[PDB]
Amino acid sequence: SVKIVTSQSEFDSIISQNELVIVDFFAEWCGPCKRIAPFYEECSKTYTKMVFIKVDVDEVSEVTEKENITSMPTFKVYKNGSSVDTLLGANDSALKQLIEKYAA
Repeated sequence: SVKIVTSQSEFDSIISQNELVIVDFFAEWCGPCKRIAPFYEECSKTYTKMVFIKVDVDEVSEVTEKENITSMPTFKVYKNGSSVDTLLGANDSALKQLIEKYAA
């Protein structure tokens, strides 16, 4: 169950309250963006050791500035409340290997 956080601090909070956190910075008008969620959901079930959340750029622009979100869709894994890995474009297979690396 991917988590949807609409607050700026809530987003940052998730990042710091866990050892490993994977969050997909994505935006509401693309087919892939929504399309990557279904696979993301599967990944959240086996990878339940890693915390999965979703944060849009429109509702929380401040979030974009926090990680300087430049290329979307962007999938970044956070370790110890910080950056660790970056994935360009939302692919089920690309994330499979990315999420698998820390989450397996």
